Amino acid sequence: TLQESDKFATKAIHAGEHVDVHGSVIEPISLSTTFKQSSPANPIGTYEYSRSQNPNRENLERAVAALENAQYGLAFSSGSATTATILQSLPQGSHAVSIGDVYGGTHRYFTKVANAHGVETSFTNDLLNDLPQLIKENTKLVWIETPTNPTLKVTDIQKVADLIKKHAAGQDVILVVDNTFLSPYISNPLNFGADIVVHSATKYINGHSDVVLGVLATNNKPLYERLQFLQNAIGAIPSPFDAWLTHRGLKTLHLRVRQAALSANKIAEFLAADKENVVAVNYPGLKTHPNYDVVLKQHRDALGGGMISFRIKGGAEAASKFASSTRLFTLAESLGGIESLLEVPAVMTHGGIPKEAREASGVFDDLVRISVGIEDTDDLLEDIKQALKQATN
Amino acid sequence: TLQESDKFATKAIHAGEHVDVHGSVIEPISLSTTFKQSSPANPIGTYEYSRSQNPNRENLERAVAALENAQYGLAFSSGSATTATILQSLPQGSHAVSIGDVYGGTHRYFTKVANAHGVETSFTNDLLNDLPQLIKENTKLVWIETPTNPTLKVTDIQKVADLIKKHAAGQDVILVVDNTFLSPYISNPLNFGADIVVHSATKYINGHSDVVLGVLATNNKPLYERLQFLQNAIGAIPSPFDAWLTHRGLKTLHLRVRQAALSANKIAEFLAADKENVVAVNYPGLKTHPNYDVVLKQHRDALGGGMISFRIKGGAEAASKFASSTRLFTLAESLGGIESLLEVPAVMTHGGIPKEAREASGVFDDLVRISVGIEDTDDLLEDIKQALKQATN
Amino acid sequence: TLQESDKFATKAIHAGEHVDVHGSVIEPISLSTTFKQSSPANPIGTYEYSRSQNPNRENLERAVAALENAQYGLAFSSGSATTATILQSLPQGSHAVSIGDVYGGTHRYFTKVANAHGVETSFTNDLLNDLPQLIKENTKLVWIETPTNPTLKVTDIQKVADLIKKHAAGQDVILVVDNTFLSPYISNPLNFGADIVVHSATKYINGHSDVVLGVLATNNKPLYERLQFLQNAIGAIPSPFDAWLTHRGLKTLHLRVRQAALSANKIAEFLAADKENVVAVNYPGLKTHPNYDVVLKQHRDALGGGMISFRIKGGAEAASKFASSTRLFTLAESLGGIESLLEVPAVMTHGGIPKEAREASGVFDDLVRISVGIEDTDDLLEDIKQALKQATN
Amino acid sequence: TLQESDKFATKAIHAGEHVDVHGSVIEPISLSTTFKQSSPANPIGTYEYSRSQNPNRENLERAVAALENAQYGLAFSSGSATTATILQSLPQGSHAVSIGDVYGGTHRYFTKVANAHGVETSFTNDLLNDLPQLIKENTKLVWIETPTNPTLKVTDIQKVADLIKKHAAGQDVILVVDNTFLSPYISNPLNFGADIVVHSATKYINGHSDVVLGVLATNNKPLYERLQFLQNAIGAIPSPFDAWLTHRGLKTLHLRVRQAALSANKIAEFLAADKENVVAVNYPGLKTHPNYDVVLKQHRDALGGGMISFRIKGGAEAASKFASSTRLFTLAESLGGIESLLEVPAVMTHGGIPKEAREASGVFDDLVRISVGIEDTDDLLEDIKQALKQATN
Ligand SMILES: *Cc1c(COP(=O)(O)O)cnc(C)c1O
Ligand SMILES: *Cc1c(COP(=O)(O)O)cnc(C)c1O
Ligand SMILES: *Cc1c(COP(=O)(O)O)cnc(C)c1O
Ligand SMILES: *Cc1c(COP(=O)(O)O)cnc(C)c1O
Repeated sequence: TLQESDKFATKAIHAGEHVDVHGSVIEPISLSTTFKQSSPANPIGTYEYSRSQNPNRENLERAVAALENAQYGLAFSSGSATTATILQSLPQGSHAVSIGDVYGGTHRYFTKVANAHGVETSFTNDLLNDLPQLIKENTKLVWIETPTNPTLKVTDIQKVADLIKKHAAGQDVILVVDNTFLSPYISNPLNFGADIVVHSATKYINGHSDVVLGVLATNNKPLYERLQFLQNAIGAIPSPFDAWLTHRGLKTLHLRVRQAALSANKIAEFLAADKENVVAVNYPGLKTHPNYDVVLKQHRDALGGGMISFRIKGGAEAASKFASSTRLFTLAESLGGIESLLEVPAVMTHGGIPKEAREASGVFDDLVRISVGIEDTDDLLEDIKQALKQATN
Repeated sequence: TLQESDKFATKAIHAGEHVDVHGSVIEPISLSTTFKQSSPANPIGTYEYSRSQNPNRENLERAVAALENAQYGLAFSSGSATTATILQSLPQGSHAVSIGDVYGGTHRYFTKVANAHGVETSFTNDLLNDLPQLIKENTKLVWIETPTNPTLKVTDIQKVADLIKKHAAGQDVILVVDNTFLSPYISNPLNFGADIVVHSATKYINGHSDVVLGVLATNNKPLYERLQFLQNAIGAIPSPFDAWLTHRGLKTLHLRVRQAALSANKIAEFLAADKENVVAVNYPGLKTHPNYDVVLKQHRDALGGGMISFRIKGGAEAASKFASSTRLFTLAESLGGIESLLEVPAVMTHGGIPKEAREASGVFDDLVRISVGIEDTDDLLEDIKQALKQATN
Repeated sequence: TLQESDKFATKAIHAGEHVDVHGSVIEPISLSTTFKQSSPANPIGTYEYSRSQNPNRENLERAVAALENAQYGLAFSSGSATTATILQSLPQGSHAVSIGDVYGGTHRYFTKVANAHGVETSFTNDLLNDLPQLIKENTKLVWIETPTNPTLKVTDIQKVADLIKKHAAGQDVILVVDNTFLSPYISNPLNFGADIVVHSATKYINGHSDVVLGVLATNNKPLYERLQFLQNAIGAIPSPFDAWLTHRGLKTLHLRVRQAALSANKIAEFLAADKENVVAVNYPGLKTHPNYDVVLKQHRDALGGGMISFRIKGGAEAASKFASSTRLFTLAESLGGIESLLEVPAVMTHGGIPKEAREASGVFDDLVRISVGIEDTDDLLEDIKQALKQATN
Repeated sequence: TLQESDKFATKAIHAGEHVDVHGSVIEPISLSTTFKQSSPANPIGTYEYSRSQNPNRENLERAVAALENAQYGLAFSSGSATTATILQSLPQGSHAVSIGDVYGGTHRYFTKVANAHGVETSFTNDLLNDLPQLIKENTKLVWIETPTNPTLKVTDIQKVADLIKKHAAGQDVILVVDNTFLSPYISNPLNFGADIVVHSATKYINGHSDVVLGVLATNNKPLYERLQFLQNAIGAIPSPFDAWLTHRGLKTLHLRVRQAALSANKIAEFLAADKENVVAVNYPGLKTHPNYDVVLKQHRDALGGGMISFRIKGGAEAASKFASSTRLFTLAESLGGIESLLEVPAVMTHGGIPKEAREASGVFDDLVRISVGIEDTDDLLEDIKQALKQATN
């Protein structure tokens, strides 16, 4: 096979194909540390040392770039190490801006590599209105997590990309978009003036919950050589095994996301018709979504994704309740898995954060977050129903 | 089993034991991303998210700590990520000192995390004499690679710890020892006034070269909690698979290192009587070793390790010769491999470092560096011989 | 989760659930050979010896049985060893009947286990008409490969089941149906008076062609107990890894096959309207299929499967041509791969069998066989076209 | 590397080397089902189909054969599958002979492929005295389990090979010897007139208790080609992963087996000087062993192995007691593991066999059988002591 501007599905199946003399339709698992060489100076095949590069990683990387309509890609130990290679690629003592509704990741990473006080950070909700007033103070990074977790607030990647060129032209301010929740299938941030697309491969891409891997894609060659250097040097790289496993699960990503999203929409609509036991509902798929205009311009076919957020006509109990009365959806952490899961950001995730903010940024104390899996739609829909009542009673 | 201050070998086999309701003698490979929870608040068992912690990694770490006579252990994606995690725990804008004869590692990591010019670095040969004059200039770390590659100079970990307490008491200067080549079986730096022990697990712990992973061990609960935070936050973590494989590999570590040492020594004694074709020989196990006194106070039973370094009765050729004529020792990089290898630091390794230094630090141009594996001693002894002449001829 | 007569998709996700005290959502890979015991008599948990039974294999077996709407399942090293265990459970020196359009598998296995001349074998095309005439001569087995490779002739599993109770009631003649190409999703032979369903898990269940493993399922307890005995005594079992990897791969079986089918169906009808370059088309999904009456009664939603067989308006070349000119369809062997493949049964497969037969059973010398993967539909449809011409010219 | 009649440890580390253009010092895991082809006729590399052959198996096979001082090797799903292929390779309606003290393996297998009543089987204890009288009755196979499990009775492979040439010249009676318990290291049955060496690689070869794989070796090219035939046709093949994991355990076979043996010997002497609490003790390494003369001619350095067997100065309780009072040894089935194990053949193993026999073959009801691992020797010795008293009190 040899792609030539085929469709997404065709690309998932063959992008990042491999090189085998034997003729293996399937890629082998190369865990080899080192490789023999023709002359001391240079190898008996493009590979010299695993960490520097190995076939499984390299190939998973070529695949994620393509799927992400990007020229380049790099896999790391996790999503956290990926965000972190980015932050440490920043000139010493810099500043970065990011949406509020973010994983504690930024909090963490942003700060750590900001050893003692290194990389400044000014969290900001509503990106398009405070970015100009904030765009400087040493800024060099703009971090957007398109659909926020759990509120699900979509952001206009283009309006941001522009607003930057405007309020900070000449100072190399790169824009990074976290595209984990939608996944390469639903959207491609680079196609909207984004310098780097970052994913937590643990979720959708691998999609089977058995690999903690992260990846980034960029069309900017220099920004990609720097970032790869840090990779080769700080060594927060992925295991040939995890890459290969992830590479394998991404081949059904288009299939798994399509299904996962239809179902989500069919579940949101249901919860958005029950004026009774359902207070608010969050799902970028609903035409009533606050930024549905962006959905239609960044989301393929306007798929809402697999995440749905909603608050019931009750309180913390009903929610903590729903989280258990459930039979098919499994209470836990994480998401984007092959199996349905549901979590209450407030308690589970957003812990060390006073209810003070868990009302402001959106994280309502009585909010139930859910990750739609690929189980039968009706078996799941009917299940959400069967659980509302329980909570109510 | 339940260890109770048993012997190294017993600990290698039962430290880091696992829990399994099915009563498995062998620890299963857990790749799950998440774990179910009884109540939104907390899990149906001690684990919540694989990156935060998972059975395979955690057991590996208890095992490594055990063998290192240490209370705590942490595993990461690689040696380089382990050194990294340590330098980024240092307060912003800090300095460190380290023996000259080091892997490019320090240079790299030390600088990278010293974003632009962050973590200072003053390399120094002969630690015990220039350390007091250097102990400041912003120093917070002293890095020691006990057996220097490839000169094989041994450093007294105690004298350095003491010297530190003297010329810089009151400044939390932590001492880290890279104990990779010797491995936990041959030495335990914590027992000599070292605050952290580092291992690139690929060489001898895993011992089969089929895994890139690194770990550290400490007795200091605070330093361990900080380091663990960065572990969870930057996410430069190992794959439950590479961790489980490495743990599997660790179980024959006492056997594998013991052998590799008896043979290295019996080989060193051979090259140490051939006054003809042998210029010099470097093996910490020879009673004629410069710091043999330190070998005696820090090396179990005085084993020298499996790394011999020697200079033949000729030059660049005779070495580049040997490096090939050999039948049993395989020309490449790396080491600590189960299989016998051989490398010429100068070329293969220390590249972009002008001959100027490659005669300074000790990295002689006509020096042959070998890594004794586990084949038959005599088969190996005899091969080294049949190899001298080739070179000669 | 705990299924309760849910839909296929839900079963595929939750059938064969595992048990683990750490509450992992994903089943761990258990490779362990043995299990600890409380007392000499019996284990500290349901398992005693891996080959006798281990969690990964057991859970897959339940999973497969469920998706196959059956009470029992058994996994072996391969399709072939699955067929053997069966043939070798037949009373010494017996006879069996099977549709001609069969893999060489029957040939081999049936023969081998028929040591020297043990298990008789009377291949017979057109089952329903000569089965009464051959039902005896020592028969004890009738082997149906529902969609014949490659002709794609569908057989009525009921009509045969009945015929048998007729021309041989009172002689335990077991009906075995190979349900590999269609897979549990498209059909369930048990629901049609079949004693055993077989699958070569390599193609569609594991799906990603990275595992050789076979399984069967039956509702018959005795037959299952004998078979399971041979399994434990000959030991032709798969490895816990191969089992887990297959299990992982089945979780998207419904998404994968449903797709491959709609695509296969859309590429048939195209090929089935080009009266010009297309002679005949073979796709159980066309309402013009010889046994489309049987397709409607046995195939779910009337899916045709992902196997299309057709003959262009030319000869050998044009076919061998097509098998190359194609860009998206990868020329090779096997099939039911995640990726589109095409083969010419005659050459590639049906070798050591004279053109004599290769015009009889239907294996036409100018017949193009293709397996539909999960690449984009139009990319593939458009590609078949792009291929027809090349061959033409 | 290129072996040239080097020593066992050298062959262990290099026999079975692989082919990689890249130059991997470490053999990669090839799971690929298939391989591409130069021309429809023959591939683009000596491999065409995984089953017919794949690198990981083949390389394993080469290594085992080499360690077994043999020309040929063949791996299978299990020891059982390996015994199975051998029995089904026999001419329809044959007879075999094997030592009484055997694993239910002959029993099951010998009988199964002996469909209904196919391959005869006359179990005999004391081989050299009843072999002439039984040698016929249709016999074609003579199965010898050198050290019997668990009495630990040694048999003279030469006396029996000879005895066969005398009482049955001309009838191709092949002699197979189960070399599992001693392993390639301690003995090489072919060098003693044996036509086939069988091993359960689950035990000492892989030796980490995470793989069920069996392998045989023979110098007889015709017997090897028939047997490989059945292999390819029945499909009871090992997986690429299990072969790879095993090959990786075999690299320390000589170090592990060397240690397990010294320990078991030092433990047997202890139990053979405790006139008080130890009735009898079975260990082929004690000069007082009934067949010590054979030991000294078949066993390397006269190593007794890792399996001891003994009866305590009490009865059934004292034993069941011992089997639990132990801290370091682990009560379970199996053996040859890296970690110590202990079992009571009577109950655990030999269940469905009336006490009647369990006093005949020697499987005394008050007999404790132990599998010495590689933990420290004194820790284990001191642990056996500490447990005799427990059983006593
Ligand atoms: C889960 C998640 C992460 C964490 O990824 P790791 O690979 O687990 O570090 C980061 N970002 C988002 C948006 C996530 O949902
Ligand atoms: C090989 C080596 C390392 C490198 O470890 P990685 O896991 O590959 O980063 C570190 N230290 C020493 C002393 C080594 O020899
Ligand atoms: C490929 C195939 C087989 C072979 O299966 P193995 O797992 O290689 O033994 C058997 N049956 C069908 C119908 C196949 O398509
Ligand atoms: C354990 C054992 C077997 C069984 O091997 P499998 O690989 O489980 O079939 C056969 N023979 C002996 C002598 C054993 O010790």
